[PDB]
Amino acid sequence: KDAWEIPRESLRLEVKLGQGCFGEVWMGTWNGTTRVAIKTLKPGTMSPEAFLQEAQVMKKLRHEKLVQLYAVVSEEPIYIVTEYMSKGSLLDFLKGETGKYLRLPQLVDMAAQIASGMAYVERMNYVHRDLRAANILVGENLVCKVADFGLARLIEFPIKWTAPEAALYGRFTIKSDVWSFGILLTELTTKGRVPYPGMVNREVLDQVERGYRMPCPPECPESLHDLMCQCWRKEPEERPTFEYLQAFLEDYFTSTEPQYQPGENL
Ligand SMILES: COc1cc(Nc2c(C#N)cnc3cc(OCCCN4CCN(C)CC4)c(OC)cc23)c(Cl)cc1Cl
Repeated sequence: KDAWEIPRESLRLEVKLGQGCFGEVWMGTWNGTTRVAIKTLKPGTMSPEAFLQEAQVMKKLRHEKLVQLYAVVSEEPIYIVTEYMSKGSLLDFLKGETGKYLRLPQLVDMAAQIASGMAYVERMNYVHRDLRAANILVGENLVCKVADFGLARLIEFPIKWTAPEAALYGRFTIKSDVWSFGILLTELTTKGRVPYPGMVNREVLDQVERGYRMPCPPECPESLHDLMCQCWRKEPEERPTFEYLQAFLEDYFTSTEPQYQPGENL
């Protein structure tokens, strides 16, 4: 065991946030001072080793725009402990009561933050492999953080968010994350709508390999849809870096859309 271990007794669960087929997620407190999120093991439901690989990844990654690992407890019951993101997933946020008030300036900034965290992922030679709005967490002041590193891996599957070469041939790279980032941009510009509306998984894969790409979202400026389409280039190496994405989105309203006016929804 390493320096991430803590004593269970210093963890107290309070408020339930969700369950799955491996355990649960609770709000809670740490050493009676610090608000945390705790992720639990339904003890015999899965191999605790592989249940903690999500923490092994989080130990190595540390960035302001990635959700921070706080501690692990490697003896049953088992926990992972992280900072607490007050507004939950970005997906829920966008669909929620606030989502409708968000306009393009806020959505591009959020996407800029996510790109910033992924740019870090990029230069660390990792791939996330599950980038999408459901796996971005939100705090106050519209802070967005990449989360859920379950499938994340040092570089050595829902087709809607996954690049083709990765879904078909298992070729996951930082460039298939770039693809997913392009899909995530349509989640932001639609306030959370599922991609490829009205298409089932098979139709998505068939159409995407046939060159089909989602059209420009209502009120989304074409320059932002260009960006999406660059993220969705057939050739992975011709997709932009997270470094380009971050800088492009940070400067967006001066360098690309200086004449932007708000409309009905964006
Ligand atoms: C601990 O370990 C892990 C925890 C997580 N997941 C979370 C992390 C992290 N990280 C941080 N913060 C979280 C906050 C949540 O909900 C906040 C309250 C919801 N409300 C919506 C309605 N409004 C009005 C009140 C707020 C939440 O809900 C499910 C999950 C969280 C992941 Cl993904 C992986 C690991 Cl290993």
